[PDB]
Amino acid sequence: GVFNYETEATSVIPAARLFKAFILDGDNLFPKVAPQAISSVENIEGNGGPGTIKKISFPEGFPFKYVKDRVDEVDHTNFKYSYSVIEGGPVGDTLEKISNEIKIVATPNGGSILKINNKYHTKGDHEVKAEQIKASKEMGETLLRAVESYLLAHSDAYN
Ligand SMILES: O=S(=O)(O)c1cccc2cccc(Nc3ccccc3)c12
Repeated sequence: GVFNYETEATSVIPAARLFKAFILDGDNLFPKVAPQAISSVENIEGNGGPGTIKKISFPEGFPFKYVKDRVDEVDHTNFKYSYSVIEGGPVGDTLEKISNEIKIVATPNGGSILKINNKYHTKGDHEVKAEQIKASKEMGETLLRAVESYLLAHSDAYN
């Protein structure tokens, strides 16, 4: 079955620039700006569109070794990105996949709002609990803030 979670986050970075950096260049930026959270990102297959698979490795001491993420859809106009966690970490005999969707929306103050949906697809109704969701949210926030800080400090990056 499916467990659905929605949340929102904010940024002081305009939507298009944040999308370009945080979504379209995460394979390069995440290990650079958040080495304590992400040890490396490997492209396994594909040229960036639907079906592209990446292997995201975590540092020593983290709960999980790695996850493999698959790009589902990328909307460069509406700043929407969909991807699924398809192997590693929590995925296995109790969890088939995590299907994620992010949309970045401009605000009039020059910032943005990130609208985030995560759908956990379980095998044999193994309850997804608050603790896993909390962890995932903390990681996403850590990554967002690290990228934000980088974009604040490097004005010529991603215009
Ligand atoms: O989707 S993520 O890419 O991790 C993500 C990316 C960027 C910011 C996020 C902020 C809060 C929660 C997230 N994840 C989350 C995790 C579980 C349930 C609901 C949201 C964020």
